[PDB]
Amino acid sequence: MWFGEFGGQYVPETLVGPLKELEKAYKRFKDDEEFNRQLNYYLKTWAGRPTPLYYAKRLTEKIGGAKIYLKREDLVHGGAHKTNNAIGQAPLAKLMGKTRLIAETGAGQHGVATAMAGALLGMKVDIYMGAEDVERQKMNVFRMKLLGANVIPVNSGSRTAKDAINEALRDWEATFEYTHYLIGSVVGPHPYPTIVRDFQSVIGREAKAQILEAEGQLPDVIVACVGGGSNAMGIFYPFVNDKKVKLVGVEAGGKGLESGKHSASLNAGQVGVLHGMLSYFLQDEEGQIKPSHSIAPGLDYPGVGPEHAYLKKIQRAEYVTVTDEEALKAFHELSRTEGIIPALESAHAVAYAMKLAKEMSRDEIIIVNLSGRGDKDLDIVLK
Amino acid sequence: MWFGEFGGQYVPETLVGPLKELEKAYKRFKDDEEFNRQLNYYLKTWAGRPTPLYYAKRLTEKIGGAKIYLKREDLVHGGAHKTNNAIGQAPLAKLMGKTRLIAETGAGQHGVATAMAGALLGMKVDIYMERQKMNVFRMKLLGANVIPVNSRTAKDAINEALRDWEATFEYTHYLIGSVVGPHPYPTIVRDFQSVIGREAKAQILEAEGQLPDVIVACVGGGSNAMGIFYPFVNDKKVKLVGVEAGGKGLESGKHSASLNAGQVGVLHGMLSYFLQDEGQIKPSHSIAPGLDYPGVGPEHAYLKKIQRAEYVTVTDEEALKAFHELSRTEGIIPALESAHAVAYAMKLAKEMSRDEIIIVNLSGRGDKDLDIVLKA
Ligand SMILES: CC/C=C(/N=C/c1c(COP(=O)(O)O)cnc(C)c1O)C(=O)O
Ligand code: NA
Ligand code: NA
Ligand code: NA
Repeated sequence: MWFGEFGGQYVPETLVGPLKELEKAYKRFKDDEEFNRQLNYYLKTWAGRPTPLYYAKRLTEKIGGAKIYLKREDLVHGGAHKTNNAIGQAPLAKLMGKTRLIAETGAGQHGVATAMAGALLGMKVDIYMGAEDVERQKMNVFRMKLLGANVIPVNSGSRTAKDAINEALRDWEATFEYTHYLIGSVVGPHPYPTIVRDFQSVIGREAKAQILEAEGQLPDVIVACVGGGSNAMGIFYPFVNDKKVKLVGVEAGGKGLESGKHSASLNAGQVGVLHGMLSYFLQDEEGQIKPSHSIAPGLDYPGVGPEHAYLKKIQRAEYVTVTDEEALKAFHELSRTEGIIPALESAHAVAYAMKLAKEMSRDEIIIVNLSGRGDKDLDIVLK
Repeated sequence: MWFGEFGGQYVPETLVGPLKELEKAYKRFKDDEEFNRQLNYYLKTWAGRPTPLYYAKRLTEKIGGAKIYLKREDLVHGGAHKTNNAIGQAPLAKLMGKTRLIAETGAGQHGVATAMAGALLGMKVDIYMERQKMNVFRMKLLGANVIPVNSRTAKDAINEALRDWEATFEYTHYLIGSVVGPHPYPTIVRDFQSVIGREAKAQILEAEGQLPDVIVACVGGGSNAMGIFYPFVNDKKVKLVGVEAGGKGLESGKHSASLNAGQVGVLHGMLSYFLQDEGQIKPSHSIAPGLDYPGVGPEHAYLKKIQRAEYVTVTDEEALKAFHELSRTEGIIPALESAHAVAYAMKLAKEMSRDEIIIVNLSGRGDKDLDIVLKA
């Protein structure tokens, strides 16, 4: 439940039972051979795992420092790492006797991923999405619609991802008997931060095996963008006990940290409680939650997962920020240099890795988690 | 050179030298250990091969007949099989001493695939080709120059690229995107797509312990279909079925079913089937932009004539139903081209027994087609 001070289960009493039953079922199935055979079978044949580890040779030699490798989550079915978690939880929900999935989404990749999983398993899917995000993400909304899910626009509060979560939590309170709330990042009340991390850890486990094959040694740094923190935990987690492996999380610096228009919860936020968890949140002078921003819509969440708050506290992971302008510059750089169009979220990690590689030596190694493909962001990059 | 009477090399004398040098370079490098090492390394780490073979269980059980398996080329980097060919040809060109790739594009997936390969290999890329306007900006982002043409039609891309290549062949490779054009292009593209069928054979043997009863693939120019077909051609019991674009109906005249309703003739350096009016080349149509080409590859013309493969058609409407069906039933949004294959596999599956096995080549993902499906 806790990662030092952070985490917990800050929910109305009515959700304590449901959360206890999710925890029981997860403990019962996480190590069950059939559940794992089925999960791995879906990951292989449907999602297309393992994803490759790619050496960005031209980008490395152009910068002239450390080797930059890219963990290719952009090649997962759906175009993002979110699928790994969606197909982990959705069959668990089925085993618990649930017939409906609900979820929040901001960039729409988790919403799409939840819809894909629901379609495959034949479950009802309702996706809560902030009205401002629905207009912003018309295409992923259509993907969700074509996959048989209903997208419910949220007109509460600030009409974005935090508001979608509040509506989903409200729905789940009234529908938990037959509905699973498929949370899409390492956030929410226990056990969700742990469950989502566990279903994303496959990324790090593959990357470890793959870098050992390519180089014979663990990397010097792993770099991942951080919204709520699931792609980063996924690649970080299997290296946590490899002490010499540096872990860097990249948050959205937006228009700048001094601009007040960013999404860097760990960097500039303060401790608070929201959506069932005690963690870092961007909050105003008075004490309520602050409006976040990023050019990358998947980084627009004003909080971060408790496990990252923890890793930051014990100084196991370093957390940095990169701006809209730097992320956009990385999006173009990778596209022309390596022929890979990254998600704007992932471009933040690419951007920081480019800075760090220059400062590092030629025989050192960085793995960048390329969390998704950029197809969804073409209209945004045009601007 | 030929596949039966079909194929060949009917071009101006000025292209005979360039094509001859391409043949020789391809012969030199096709089975070169190092060339294949590079190619396989890029196909693995960059393109994400192998792609999985997926058992569409919900779809299979709903229809109530043969097992439907999908070869997931939708998961290849770029979202389509066209990548397999682009990444095969581009290093060949570089080895030959070229610094520049040119290409045609219909649905933009080849245009993008070429741009992607060119970016990867640090080669200049100029492409000839609104309906797939997301792919047009993808190309720009990838560092390619798009040359819009002024017929102003997609077949005029294949026309314009040849004109350019006549002048620039000393340092320019014309990267053809399907199993079409003068020898050796239909062979080269087929060879580079055959990795699809080599994977599928090993995967279906792993999964079912036997070869499939039918392989179904959509057919535009015919490359994804040749890719999956070719390794099974010598397996007699495996039926091979190509699905052409039926458009608004065969009786409407607005289709791209070259093999089904076209006439034999010469175009773009090859003898094959084309849609013709007076014997003159005729415009095609399909809701699936990748199938919207009046001609077809000579190896399919050959396969049809010897009856090794059967060629059928699926209408725009049928393709649209299959698009929605696969999305809703299996959580896979297929390319509209690929949706023709799914639509035919669904009819065929119904007739067949529960023990029988169909592999559908899912040639692409449908992210490119969302606007088109929206308007419909
Ligand atoms: C809070 C909503 C976040 C979403 N996506 C976040 C995201 C992120 C950031 O999410 P995390 O990995 O959990 O830090 C990174 N990469 C891609 C491709 C993403 O889509 C979504 O709704 O789709
Ligand atoms: Na793969
Ligand atoms: Na955040
Ligand atoms: Na045709």
